[PDB]
Amino acid sequence: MNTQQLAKLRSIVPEMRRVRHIHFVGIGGAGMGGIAEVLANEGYQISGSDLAPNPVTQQLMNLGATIYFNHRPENVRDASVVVVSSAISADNPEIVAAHEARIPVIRRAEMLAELMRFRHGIAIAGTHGKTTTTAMVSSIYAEAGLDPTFVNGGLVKAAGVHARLGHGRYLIAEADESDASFLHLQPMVAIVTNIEADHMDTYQGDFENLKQTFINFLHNLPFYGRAVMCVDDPVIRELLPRVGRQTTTYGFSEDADVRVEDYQQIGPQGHFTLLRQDKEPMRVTLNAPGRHNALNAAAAVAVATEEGIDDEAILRALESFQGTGRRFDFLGEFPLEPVNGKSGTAMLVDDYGHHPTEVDATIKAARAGWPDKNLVMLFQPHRFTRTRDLYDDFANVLTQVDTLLMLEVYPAGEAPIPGADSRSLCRTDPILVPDPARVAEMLAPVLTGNDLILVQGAGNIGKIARSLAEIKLKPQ
Amino acid sequence: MNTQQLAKLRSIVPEMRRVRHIHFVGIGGAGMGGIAEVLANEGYQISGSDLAPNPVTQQLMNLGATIYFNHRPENVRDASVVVVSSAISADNPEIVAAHEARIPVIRRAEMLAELMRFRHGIAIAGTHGKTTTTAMVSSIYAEAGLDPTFVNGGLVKAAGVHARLGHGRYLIAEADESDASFLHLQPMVAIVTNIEADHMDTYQGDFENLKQTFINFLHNLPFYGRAVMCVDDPVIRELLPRVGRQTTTYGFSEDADVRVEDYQQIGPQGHFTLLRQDKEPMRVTLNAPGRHNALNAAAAVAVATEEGIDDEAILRALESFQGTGRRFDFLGEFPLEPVNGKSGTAMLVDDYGHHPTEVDATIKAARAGWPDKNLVMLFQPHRFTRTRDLYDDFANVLTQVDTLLMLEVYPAGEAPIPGADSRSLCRTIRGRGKIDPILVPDPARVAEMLAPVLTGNDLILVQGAGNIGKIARSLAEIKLKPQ
Ligand SMILES: [Mg+2]
Ligand SMILES: [Mg+2]
Repeated sequence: MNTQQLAKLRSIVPEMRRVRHIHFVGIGGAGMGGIAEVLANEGYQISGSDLAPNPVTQQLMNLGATIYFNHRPENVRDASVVVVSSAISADNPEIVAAHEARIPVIRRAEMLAELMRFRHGIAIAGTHGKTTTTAMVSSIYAEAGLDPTFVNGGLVKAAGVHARLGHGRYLIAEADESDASFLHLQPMVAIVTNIEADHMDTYQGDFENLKQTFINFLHNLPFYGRAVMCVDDPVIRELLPRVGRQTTTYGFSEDADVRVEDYQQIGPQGHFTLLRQDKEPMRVTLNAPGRHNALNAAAAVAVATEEGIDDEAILRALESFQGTGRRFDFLGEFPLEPVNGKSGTAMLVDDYGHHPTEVDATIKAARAGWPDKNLVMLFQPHRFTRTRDLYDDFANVLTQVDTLLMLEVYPAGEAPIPGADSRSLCRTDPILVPDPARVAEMLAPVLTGNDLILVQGAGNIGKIARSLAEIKLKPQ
Repeated sequence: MNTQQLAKLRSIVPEMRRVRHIHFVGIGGAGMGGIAEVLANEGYQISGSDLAPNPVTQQLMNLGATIYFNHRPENVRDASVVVVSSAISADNPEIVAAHEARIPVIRRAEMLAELMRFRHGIAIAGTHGKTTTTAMVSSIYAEAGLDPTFVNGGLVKAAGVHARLGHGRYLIAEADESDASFLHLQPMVAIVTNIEADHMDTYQGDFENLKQTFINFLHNLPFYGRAVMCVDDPVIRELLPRVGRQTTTYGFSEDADVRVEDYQQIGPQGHFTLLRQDKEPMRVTLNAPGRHNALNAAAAVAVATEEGIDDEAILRALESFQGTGRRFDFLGEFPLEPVNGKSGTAMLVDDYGHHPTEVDATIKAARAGWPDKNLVMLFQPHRFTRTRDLYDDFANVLTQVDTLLMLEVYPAGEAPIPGADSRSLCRTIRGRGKIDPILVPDPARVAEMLAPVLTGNDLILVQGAGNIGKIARSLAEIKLKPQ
């Protein structure tokens, strides 16, 4: 923001004393660039280092951040503070130089917590749906004219950014449990969408540790804080009594404080009713598919109602919600002519979902709203570390499609565990794909006339997804 | 605050959603009344309970608070939240009633931490000297026109209150380690005056757990926060590398960032020089006696200059500093003619000091500012546990006065412990052969015992925490009249 706008912000949100320059080790890592963007527009000097340039680093350069594409001691020269992502190891030369220079070195969530200090924090937590729900909450608050600052793990499509500084007092942020780092956050209101077995390497195989961590998180709320929680989830339902804070539940369940019902999906949209205490029933048109996003919308409405945001504003925001990057992201509809040679249309939907539940929810959402269609899926499983523990669930879920293609397990490190391979899975109709450069060629002999291709998983399948959109499916 | 004042404040410090009514179990003491007063002026509904009325409860009534003089389940009705002092047992009827009604119950520090949440918190922690230092810090900030809200453990004389709500974003508060509750606080700046063995029960008798607790407290500071710590304290000097936050040190030590030099005490006033980085030596006149108060002042100055407060304001505040209730508190100088016939006077000074170090500091201050007076002390030990643990130290410092009178131990909830009596201690002191202590078994017969030992040029120190406070005030109004 310009110097006059910033001065106005400073009368409500103070600067961090003596913090001139902030350096980010891994600035294009998950959630790093977003904080950096907010800090750039608050007027701090921003620098960062990453090995892999991307759209995020590109955005950061435009905002005036000096970005380095290597790791060397000089990169932290002059920094007030160094912020490291979870990906960065203790040996990294930038960390080592920071300690030698006695420059404070902090985790991503510590810095996020400082953004929350003199703001009204709304932390969106849970195993799945965090990104979407966070986006829905910031959509509502923006529509209400409250101009919130938000930090999202995904690209908020209506805003073209992962994160944005607002002139408001509000902070709306996705809260990461994957490394227990969300325990740094001190919000006014917290959402817990669900709790499921994922990122277990940080809780050492004990699911009871994960439940406790979520409880500890919710215990960060002030005595008058509010937890907004999905009662449909059986683990949340049993954890309720251990929550020492005011709680408003949501879900399809009959006892839920905010209750969903009359749900039906018509194409890309969902139509349902929301029952709230002291309110006339609310008929909702949601610009998002699947009853999982209905739950996501209910959470957001629960928060907005507690804020006392006008209902029309809630309804306009949800009706025109533009989604997030790679979350059931519809890229286009393409003629089956310069590819295959038939007649009709094949659809392209991009999704980040990497956990059986996410994947299942995508199939469930494709089937409803587009019932007379051929379900084709390109699926890149994420980490051997993950594919082993959920071997059973992956096979049981992925089989629900029509035809299916699979890529080789994205490593991100973690040496290949034999038997956790893609080849192992695509036997337990499936068809493997080894060549990443030739994907439209693999896809050609399996496209009918009325199709919906579904590109699934995290990894680099996102780069292979945009390509398959660039070429309009022309196998070259 | 009036309606519009409050609306302004609410642009920076929001109200706590859905908290209408705040009830205080033990509203009369601690820094409990102070919090109630701040919250009263923020326009919340305030209620509280305590066993005896006092000036604190009067003020709160005048501010529109409902105060009950008892502990019954009814006292808690319609409360959004119940706040309890460390002086309240967990089975107090009001606490049990509150849990029964599903009303959130929180400790004093948790509520203090809520006051600090959206403010720029400055916490003054340490074993001794907290009340004085936080008063000194709030004087400098008030002087500088920063209008801080503050919550002190003692009455701030210049203000006439323990605590005041200001329009600024600053919160200046005394932090309590005695029950480890200061871990709730999330300050921007933290002073640690000193770390010494007291309240050792809550630290399982282990002095290492106390040190670690201070370290954990300091770690509540954000990466850009500051620790202001007294380096003259060997335990503090030892802990420095474990802190992990920007820290500036102070003290008479050579390696101190804010160094005190050239200390002379003249009567009730301290004179000394403060050395700070990229700053000319500062020549301070402090309106407080003793080396210990020059250190407290240095702590306050370190914070103020970090804040970038104008040096002239710093010096104005230090020079006109009015002190705090029961902290080397001058109550008057009375003629001896109508008390024991004799000619001349006896000065009366009230002091809260309950720990040997504190008692020693009061003695040293009396000595240096009035060397030729006959130093008389009325002392009352606080608790038996403390008396047991620090026995030899009590004997060492208490024998430094010319005349010692001693009341029975004020148990403050504790059961008697054999060997840790006032009479135990009096035998020990007697054995040292310098003074012959007089027991005062009836707390109302004080002026009776006091008259005979007054000579004509005396300074009476009334010394100890609570109970003896009443006696000090009685001696002032009767003007020492031996009846
Ligand atoms: Mg995850
Ligand atoms: Mg104490």
